[PDB]
Amino acid sequence: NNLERLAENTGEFQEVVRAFYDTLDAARSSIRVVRVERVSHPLLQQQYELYRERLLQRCERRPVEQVLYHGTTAPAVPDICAHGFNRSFCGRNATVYGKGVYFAKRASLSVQDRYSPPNADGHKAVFVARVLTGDYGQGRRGLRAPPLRGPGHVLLRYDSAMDCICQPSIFVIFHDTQALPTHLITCEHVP
Amino acid sequence: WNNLERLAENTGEFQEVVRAFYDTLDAARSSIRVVRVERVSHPLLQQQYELYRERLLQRCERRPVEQVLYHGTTAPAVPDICAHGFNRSFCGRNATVYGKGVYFAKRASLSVQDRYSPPNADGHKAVFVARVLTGDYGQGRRGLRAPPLRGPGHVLLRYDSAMDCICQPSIFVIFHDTQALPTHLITCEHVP
Ligand SMILES: NC(=O)c1cccc(N)c1
Ligand SMILES: NC(=O)c1cccc(N)c1
Ligand code: NA
Ligand code: NA
Repeated sequence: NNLERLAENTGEFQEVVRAFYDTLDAARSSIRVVRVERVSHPLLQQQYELYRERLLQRCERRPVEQVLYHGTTAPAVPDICAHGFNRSFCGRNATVYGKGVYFAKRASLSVQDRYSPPNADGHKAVFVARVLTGDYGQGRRGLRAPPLRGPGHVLLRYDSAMDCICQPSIFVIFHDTQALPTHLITCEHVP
Repeated sequence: WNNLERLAENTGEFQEVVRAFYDTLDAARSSIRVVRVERVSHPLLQQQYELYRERLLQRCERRPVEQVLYHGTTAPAVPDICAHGFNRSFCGRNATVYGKGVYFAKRASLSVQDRYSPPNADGHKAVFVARVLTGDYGQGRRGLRAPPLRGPGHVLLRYDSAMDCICQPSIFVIFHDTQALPTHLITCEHVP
């Protein structure tokens, strides 16, 4: 398999859980981490690293890459581990910032049941991902691609879409090598 | 920054692309005129594609893993395909009958149909030529959002691509955006 459980013991586990809890906000008191698995996908990772170096070479602005969260359903977990994030596996209910795959800066958003619904055991799946957001532009409802840059720009479209230029909290990506799942956090609601 | 480079007619590359096009145009051979052929260049996508190709060649015992195929499209999707490759998101929607992916034709007679490459205001029709990593394929069906399941007797869960029929496949559906590399764009027209 492509998932490897990490020991609570480790620096990796602790930094991943630290960042998760540090952005749970309101939800922090009622969410418990069950386990954290490292995700491995050698091909996708190498494809991502190529996309990353190209963006670093092209983009004058920094950062080009962000750590973001993605809540999903139990059934989608194996597909995302095998094939990365794309529309066909990920939730296709959100259209307000475009018809792509949605990622959150803060876990408080991804831990909501509408995005990471519990399975039979009450377990919820939240991926942590390295995402090449690059140059993002304001998302538009129903758009199938990232928004157009317009005339002050040699490129046709932004690299990603976002909810708002003021404290962006949601990013929409439209290419399947633009986000590399690094970890899967299984968590649960606890009073 | 330019993705597209017009080829001169009196070059080996132009002539080779056009011969392959006419060779599978079938009954349309008589009625389709090539206006322009352009080379598509997308260095990042090509490298990502070459990595996928290498992995598939290592994993697969059968051959060929890669095929030259055709993709008809609408005028407005052309700049997105050159800049971003083939997607449901950057392409124009494709068909749905063998799954919700990107559709490629073995024969240019299929892609040249107006339903897939509708003429623009000037009567010009756009057909990409692509290298496509079809790998192991299985029968596609409606509503599939990945290649079909391989079923019992296979180590892998799914095929690499879907096709119309396992005997003499003529259509392939791919579901990953690094699985197809546009190499050329043929602009053609109906002649009366
Ligand atoms: N699936 C998710 O974690 C998510 C992230 C941001 C926005 C939405 N709608 C969903
Ligand atoms: N867009 C295309 O050229 C094409 C080829 C085969 C089948 C379909 N549906 C489309
Ligand atoms: Na522009
Ligand atoms: Na199987």
